[PDB]
Amino acid sequence: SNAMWESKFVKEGLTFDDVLLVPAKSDVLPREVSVKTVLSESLQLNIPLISAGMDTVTEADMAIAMARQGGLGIIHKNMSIEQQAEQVDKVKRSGGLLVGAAVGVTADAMTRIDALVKASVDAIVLDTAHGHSQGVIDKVKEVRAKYPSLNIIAGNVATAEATKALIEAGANVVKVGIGPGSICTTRVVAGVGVPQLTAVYDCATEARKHGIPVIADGGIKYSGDMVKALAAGAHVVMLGSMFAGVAESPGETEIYQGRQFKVYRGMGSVGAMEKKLVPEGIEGRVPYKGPLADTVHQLVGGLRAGMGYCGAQDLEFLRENAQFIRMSGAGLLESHPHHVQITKEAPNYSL
Amino acid sequence: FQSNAMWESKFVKEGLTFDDVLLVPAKSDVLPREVSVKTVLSESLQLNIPLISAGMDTVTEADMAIAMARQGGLGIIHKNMSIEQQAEQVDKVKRSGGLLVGAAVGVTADAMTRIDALVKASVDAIVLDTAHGHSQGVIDKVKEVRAKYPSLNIIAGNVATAEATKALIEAGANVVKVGIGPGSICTTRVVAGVGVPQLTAVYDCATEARKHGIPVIADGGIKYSGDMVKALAAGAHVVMLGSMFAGVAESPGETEIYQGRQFKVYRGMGSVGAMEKGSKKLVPEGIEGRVPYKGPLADTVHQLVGGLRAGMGYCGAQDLEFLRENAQFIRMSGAGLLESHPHHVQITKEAPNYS
Amino acid sequence: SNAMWESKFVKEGLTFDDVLLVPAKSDVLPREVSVKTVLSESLQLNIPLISAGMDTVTEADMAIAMARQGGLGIIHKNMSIEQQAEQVDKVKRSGGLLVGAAVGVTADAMTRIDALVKASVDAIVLDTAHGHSQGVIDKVKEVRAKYPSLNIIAGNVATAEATKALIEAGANVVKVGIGPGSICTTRVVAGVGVPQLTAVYDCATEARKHGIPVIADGGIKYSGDMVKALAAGAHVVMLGSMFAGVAESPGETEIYQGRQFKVYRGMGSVGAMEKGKKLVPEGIEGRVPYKGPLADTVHQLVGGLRAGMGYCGAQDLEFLRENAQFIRMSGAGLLESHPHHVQITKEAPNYS
Amino acid sequence: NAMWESKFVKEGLTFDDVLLVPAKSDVLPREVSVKTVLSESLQLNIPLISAGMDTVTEADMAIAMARQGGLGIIHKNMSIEQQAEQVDKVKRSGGLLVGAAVGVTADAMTRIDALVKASVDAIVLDTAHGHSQGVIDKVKEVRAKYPSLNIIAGNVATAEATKALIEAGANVVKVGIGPGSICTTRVVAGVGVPQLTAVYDCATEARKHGIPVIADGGIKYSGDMVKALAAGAHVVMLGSMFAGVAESPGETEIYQGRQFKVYRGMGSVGAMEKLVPEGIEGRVPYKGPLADTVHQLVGGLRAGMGYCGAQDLEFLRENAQFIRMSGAGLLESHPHHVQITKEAPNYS
Ligand SMILES: C/C(=N\O)c1cccc(C(C)(C)NC(=O)Nc2ccc(Cl)c(C(N)=O)c2)c1
Ligand SMILES: C/C(=N\O)c1cccc(C(C)(C)NC(=O)Nc2ccc(Cl)c(C(N)=O)c2)c1
Ligand SMILES: C/C(=N\O)c1cccc(C(C)(C)NC(=O)Nc2ccc(Cl)c(C(N)=O)c2)c1
Ligand SMILES: C/C(=N\O)c1cccc(C(C)(C)NC(=O)Nc2ccc(Cl)c(C(N)=O)c2)c1
Ligand SMILES: O=c1[nH]cnc2c1ncn2[C@@H]1O[C@H](COP(=O)(O)O)[C@@H](O)[C@H]1O
Ligand SMILES: O=c1[nH]cnc2c1ncn2[C@@H]1O[C@H](COP(=O)(O)O)[C@@H](O)[C@H]1O
Ligand SMILES: O=c1[nH]cnc2c1ncn2[C@@H]1O[C@H](COP(=O)(O)O)[C@@H](O)[C@H]1O
Ligand SMILES: O=c1[nH]cnc2c1ncn2[C@@H]1O[C@H](COP(=O)(O)O)[C@@H](O)[C@H]1O
Repeated sequence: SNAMWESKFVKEGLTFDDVLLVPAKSDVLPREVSVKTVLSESLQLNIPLISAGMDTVTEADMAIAMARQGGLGIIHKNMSIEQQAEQVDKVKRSGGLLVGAAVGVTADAMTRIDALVKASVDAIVLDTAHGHSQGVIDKVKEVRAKYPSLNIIAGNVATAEATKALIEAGANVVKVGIGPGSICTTRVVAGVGVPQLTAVYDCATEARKHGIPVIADGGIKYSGDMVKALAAGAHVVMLGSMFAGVAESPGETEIYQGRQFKVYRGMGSVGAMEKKLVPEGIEGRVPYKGPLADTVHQLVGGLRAGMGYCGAQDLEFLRENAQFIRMSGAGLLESHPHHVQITKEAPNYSL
Repeated sequence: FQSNAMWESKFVKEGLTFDDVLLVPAKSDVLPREVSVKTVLSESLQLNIPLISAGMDTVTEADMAIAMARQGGLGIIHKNMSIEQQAEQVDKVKRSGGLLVGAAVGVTADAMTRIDALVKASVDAIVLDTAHGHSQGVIDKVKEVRAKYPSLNIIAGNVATAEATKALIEAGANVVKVGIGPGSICTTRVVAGVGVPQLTAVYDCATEARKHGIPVIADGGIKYSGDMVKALAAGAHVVMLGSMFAGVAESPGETEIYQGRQFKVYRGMGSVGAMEKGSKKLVPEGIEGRVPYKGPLADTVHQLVGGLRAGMGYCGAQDLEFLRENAQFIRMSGAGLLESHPHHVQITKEAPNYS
Repeated sequence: SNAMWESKFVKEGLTFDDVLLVPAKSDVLPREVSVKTVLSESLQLNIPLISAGMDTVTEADMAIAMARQGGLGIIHKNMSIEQQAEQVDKVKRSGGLLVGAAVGVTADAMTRIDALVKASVDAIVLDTAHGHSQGVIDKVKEVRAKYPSLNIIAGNVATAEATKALIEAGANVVKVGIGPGSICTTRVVAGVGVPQLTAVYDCATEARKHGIPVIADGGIKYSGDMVKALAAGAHVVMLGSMFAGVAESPGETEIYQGRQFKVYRGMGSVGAMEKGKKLVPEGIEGRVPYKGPLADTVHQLVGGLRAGMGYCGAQDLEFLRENAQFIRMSGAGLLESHPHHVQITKEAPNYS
Repeated sequence: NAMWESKFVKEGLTFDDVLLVPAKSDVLPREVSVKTVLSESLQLNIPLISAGMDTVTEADMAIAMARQGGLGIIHKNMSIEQQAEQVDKVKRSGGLLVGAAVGVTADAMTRIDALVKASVDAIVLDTAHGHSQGVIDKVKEVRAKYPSLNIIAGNVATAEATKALIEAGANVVKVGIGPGSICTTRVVAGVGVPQLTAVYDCATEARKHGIPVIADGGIKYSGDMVKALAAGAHVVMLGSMFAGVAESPGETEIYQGRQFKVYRGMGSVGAMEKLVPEGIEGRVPYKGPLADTVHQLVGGLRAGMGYCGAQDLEFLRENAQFIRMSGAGLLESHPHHVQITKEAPNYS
C-alpha cells in the first residue's frame, strides 16, 4: 500500500496573508451589524474575543475587563489551584461576569477542576500542545462524565480528524491552532503545524456538522485577520500578543530605550516553564497600549467595517457566505500601505 | 438545517496585481509618438490622457484641477470643505479656459444640496465616493441623481466585483470606479481584511462593464507608469492616481524638509487627520504620511504618458481600444519581479521615472 | 471572438531564480567538456559569451581581450560612424580575432554598416528596444539584400512569433531579452516584458526549426544563470553587468567608500542618451565593483559552465541544449540555494 | 522532441515549503524511539551524523558524537597517515563507531586500506557529483575488495542516481546537491534539486532495495531534521549546527562580545588550499559542548514524532504527512510581531 507514501505532499495550506475577503452586496452599515456570538446557551458573548490563558496575558483584572467589554478571559494555570480558584471567584464577585480557566491534562487536573467548579467558573479550558492525543481525549471523557453541564473547551488541534475525535469525546467548543502563535516556535523546533486559515476552515467543516463552535487561536496581528478567521468558520477568536500590551494584563510596565513595554512570552518558553527541556516558545515584549477599551474598540470596529463590506448583518451570515480570494506575496504588498513615508501611527496600525 | 455549496468555494478564487504579471510584446507598426492616448468616458466627457487626479485633500484642488485639465486630464476636487467653497473651486477651474473639472460627493443627506451647487457651477462630472460601492446607500443615491439630472456624468464607486459594477450601471452611473484597498496609503485590507487584487478587480469589472458599453476607472495601486499601462491593458478606460500626484507643485500643501530634502504631506482620506477636520471614536482605514517633492505637474505627466506610449509601442497598440482588446499578460513570480526592477547595481543617479 | 479577452492571463513565465538544473548521469569531467559554439559558418566561438554593445561595456580594448578569451565583443554605437569603423579595424588588426558592432534603426543605418563592412566586421547587431516591429523588419531585409553573406544579429525579442519574424526578414542570429537587464526599467516604466528564461525557451523553440542560433541577452548575475540560459536553448549568452568591473571595459575607476568602482549605465538611461525634461528613459545609471582583468572574471564564468555541464553530463553545449532538464522551486528554495544562516567572512572569486 | 518539452515540468520542495501535519497520538515524546539501523554492522541510537569537513568533524568531534549515539565522519583534507590515526584514536576511545571520508582519486584505495586497517566502521565516498561514472566505478572497485565494508556514496539528488549507485554496491546513499548552508553550487553551476524533494525522490527508489538514505545539508533547525526524516530519510548529516560546538576543530574567535567558530565549505578557496570554488567561508556562533546542541536536536525530534503519533522513526518514515505553505505561511511559522528579548536554546 503506497497510499501513505504517495500522499505526503498533496495537501496545501493557506494563512491570513495569503488571502483577501471579497466584498459583496451590502444593505447594512458597520454600526448596524451584530457582532454577537454563541458558544452555548450557558456561554454567550457580545463580542467574539477571548483573551489567551497565559501568565503574561490573563489574570483576574484582565478577565473582568474582557467580560465588561462583552468578551471572555481565560485565567492561566501557572498558579496554585487555590489561587486560580480564588481568582475565578474574584471575577464572579465583580458583577456576575463570565470567566474561564485553563486546565492541563495531568494527574491533579480533576482536583483543579473541582475548585474551579466550586468557584462557579463558566468554562474550563483543557490546554495541551497536541490536542489529538489519547490522554487528552480520555481526559475530556472524565470531565464530561462528572460534569455533564460544564462547558469544555478542548485544544489545540489543526485537522478534521482531531476535531471529530474531541467532539465525540465531549467537547462543547474546539480550540484550533498549532503553530501560528506570535511567540511560538513549534513549527520551527518540531517542524509540525498547519497554516491557521486552512486549519480553522478544516476544523470548522467537521465541527459545523456537529453544531460545534470552533475558536481561532493565535496568528492574528491586525483586525483584518480576525475578520478572516471568523469568516473561515470560527465562532470566536483568541488573542495573546494584541492583549499583552494592554494595561489590565498581568504585569508591571518595564522601560526599554525610554519607551513603555510589557513582558510577553510563550507558555512553552524557558521563563514560563521554570516558574533542561526543549522549549516550543520564546520570551519577548510588546509596547504598552494602555486600557483594554481602546484596543477592543479598534478590533471590534475593524470587524464591523469588515462585516459591512461582506454585507453580513451578523456573524453567522459571515461564516456561511463570505468568500475569500487568493493572492501572491505581491498582492500582500499592495494590501499593506506602500511607497509612502509614514508620518504618524494609526490606532489600528500597526497595533 | 442546510446544504451549503458556498462553503466549498471559499478559497477557489485567486487574484493578480501589477507586480504579478507583465505585458507581452507584439508585432508593432506604430511608433510611441504616433500612438493615441485619447479616451471617451461619455458623450459629454473626453480626456486626451488617461489620467485623473484623486479627490483627496492632499491631492486635488483648483490649482491641481486647472493644471491637470491643461495637461489633457481631469481633476476631482475633494469634498473636505464647505459646499460653497467647493462650488467656488469648480467655478475657478471652469473660468480658467473652459477646462474640464470633476467634484467628489459622499453619500449623505447633504448630498443633493451639495450637487445642486456643483451643477450650478457647471461641473462636468461628480464622483460618488464611498468605501463600499456595492452598498444600498450608494445605489439609491445614483438613482436619485440620475432622476434629477438625466444628463449629468456620474462616476460611482468604489467596487471590485462584477456584480457590483452591474449594480452601479443599472443605477444610472455613467462611469464605474474600481479599487478596494490598493491605495498607497490604504489599510482597508489590513484593518477590515477585505479586498481584491487590483488587476483582477479591474479586469473582472471591465468584463461586466464591457457588456453595457460602460467605461471603468482603475483607482489606486499605481506606483510606476508601467502599472498604468497594465491597468489600461487590463480593461480600464482611465486610471486615478493619488501618490504620484501628491508630490507635485500644484498639489495642495506647503513643502517641508525631511530626510535632507523637500517633501509634501500625503494622507488617506480615511485616516485620522483627514477626518478630524471634517468631524466637528473612529477606526481609520488609511495612514498619514509624506511623499517627496517632484516640482511642476508637467514633468510628472510627461513621464507617465511617455511610459504609456512606449508600452503601447511594445504592444503594437495605435490606440487604447486596441490595447484593452488585444494586449496579453504573462504571470511571473517574485523572482520575476526582482528581475524586472534594476538589480545587482548601486544606483547613483535618480531617474525621472524611477525612485 | 471573445478569445483574446479571455486568454489574457493564461501564460506563466520563468526567470533564472525559479529553477534549478537537475543533475544527470555523467561520464565526462568538467575540464573535458566542450564549450565551443557555432553561431554561423563565419562566426565560431571557443567560449559561449559576448560582451554587450554598451558605452560602458565594450569598446576596442574590451573587444580584443574578449576575443582572445574565445568570446566576442560588440562595439557600441554611441560614437560617430568614423569612430566605430575605426576601432572595429583596431580589433581586426590585433590578430585574426573577431569583432561585432551595434547598428541602430535609423535613416543613416545603411551608411554606418557600409563603413563597418569596409572595416570588415564579422557581425553587425541591429539593436533596438522593440525588435518585433516593421521598422526593424524592413531594415533587416534591406541589409540582407545588400549584404547576402553578412552575419546579422537582430533584436531584441521575447516571443516565438517575433523570432520567426526576424528570421524570415533575413536575420541569421536572434538576440533575446525584453527587460531582464540589471540596469533596465523597461518592465517598470512600460509594463512590458517576458521572464528571460521563458523568453529564451520560447524563442529557441521557434528558431530551432530553422537552424537559427539564439543569444540569451540580459538577466545574468551569477555564472549559474549562464548555464541555465544555455540549457534553455540559447547558443550563446550576452553579459553587461559582469563585464563592467573589468579593466578592459570603457570608463575609468571611481572610488566609493574605500572601494574601487566602475560606472555601469543602461543605453536607455538619461546619461547615455545625452552624449550620442526631453524624453523618458528605460534604464538607470550607477556603479559596479572593480574586478580587475577580464581573464579572471571570464575564468570563473567558464569554470561555472564546465562544472554545470559536468553535473548534467553534457560533453558539449548541444547535448546541454537538447537534454538538460529543469526543476521549479519557490522562494524558499532560492534561499536554500544561496548560502544561509552562516555569516560570510570573505568574498569568494565567484560569489558576491 | 520529448526531451525538449520536458525541460520545465518538474517542481521541487524544501524544508521551508511545508509543515508536518499532526496526527492522532497515543505516545509521549519521551517514550518514542529514535534508534535507527543503517546496516547490520552500523546502528545508531540517534539519527545524527557529523559531516566530514575540516571545520566540523575530527577525532574530538567523532568521539563526542559517537558517545551520544550518533556518528562522526573524519574529513579527508589531511594525509592518509593522519586520518588513519584519527580513526584509531576514536576506536581506542571505548570502541566507538567511526566514519571516514574518501574521495575518487589515485590514492583512494590506498587511503581506504589504511582506514580499513584502523578498523573504520564506514567509509564515505564523498563526491560533488554522485551520478558520475567515476564514483560508480570506484564503488564497484571498493565493494569487490571489501564485501563486508560499509559504503556511503554521494552525493545524488535523483532516483536514477540512487539506483545506479545501489547497483554499484553501496549500503547507504547520501542525498544533497546544493542545500548546504555554506554551498554555492546551485549559484555557480546552476545545478541542484530542492532537498526535501530530493530526499523523497531518492528514498522512494532506495527503499525498493531496502537501502537507507542520508539527508545531507539544508538543516538550520531541529524541525528541519524531523521533516527530512519524515520525507524518507533514515538519518541526517549536519554541518553548520555542529561547527559551533566545543568539540569541533578550530578555536573560539571573538567579535563584539559574542564567541564564534570558523566554518567553511570544502569546496571553498580556503579548504582547497585558478580554482572555481563552490562554497564560501564564514563563521557560526559558539554553542558550548556538543551535548547541549544534541539535546535540543533530539528533544525537538521527539516533539515532532509525538505530534505525528510516531512511536519509532519507521512509522514517521512511512506515515507522516506534510502540508504545503507559502512565504506568508513561513512568516507565521516563525515568531512574528514580537521583539525577542532572550534567545531560546533551540531558536537562533
Ligand atoms: C502551547 C505549547 N505548545 O504549543 C506548550 C506550552 C507549554 C509547554 C510546552 C512544551 C512542554 C514545551 N511542549 C510540549 O509539551 N510539546 C509536546 C509535543 C508533543 C506532544 Cl505529543 C506533547 C504532549 N504531551 O502531548 C507535547 C508546549
Ligand atoms: C475611502 C475610504 N475607505 O476606502 C474611507 C474614507 C473615509 C472614511 C472611511 C472610514 C470612515 C474610515 N471607513 C469607512 O467608511 N468604512 C466603511 C466600511 C464598510 C462600509 Cl459598508 C462602509 C459604508 N458605509 O459603505 C464604510 C473610509
Ligand atoms: C534597450 C532600451 N530599452 O529597453 C533602449 C536603448 C536605447 C534607448 C531607449 C529609449 C529611447 C529610452 N527607449 C525606447 O526607444 N523605447 C521604445 C519603446 C517602444 C518602442 Cl515600439 C520603441 C521603438 N521605437 O521601437 C522604442 C531604450
Ligand atoms: C562538496 C563539493 N561540492 O558540492 C566540493 C568539494 C570540494 C571541491 C569542489 C570543487 C572542486 C570546487 N568542485 C567540484 O568538484 N565540482 C564538480 C562539478 C562537476 C563534476 Cl561532474 C565534478 C566531478 N568531477 O564529479 C565536480 C566541490
Ligand atoms: O509557548 C507557546 N508555544 C506555542 N504556542 C503558544 C505558546 N504560548 C501560547 N501559545 C498559543 O498562542 C496563542 C497566542 O498567540 P498570538 O495571538 O499570536 O499572541 C495562545 O492563546 C496559545 O494558543
Ligand atoms: O484613507 C483611505 N483609505 C483607503 N483608501 C483610500 C483612502 N484615501 C484614499 N483612498 C483611495 O486610494 C486612492 C489613492 O491610491 P494611490 O494612487 O495608490 O495613492 C484614492 O484615489 C482612493 O480611491
Ligand atoms: O537602458 C536600457 N534599457 C533597457 N535595456 C537595456 C538598457 N541598456 C542595456 N540594456 C539591455 O540589457 C543588457 C545588459 O543586461 P545585464 O547583463 O543584466 O547587465 C544589454 O545587453 C541590453 O540588451
Ligand atoms: O563547499 C562545499 N560546496 C558544496 N557543498 C558543500 C561544501 N562543503 C560542504 N558541503 C555540503 O554541505 C553539507 C553541510 O551543509 P549544512 O548542514 O547545511 O551546513 C555537507 O555535509 C556537504 O554535503
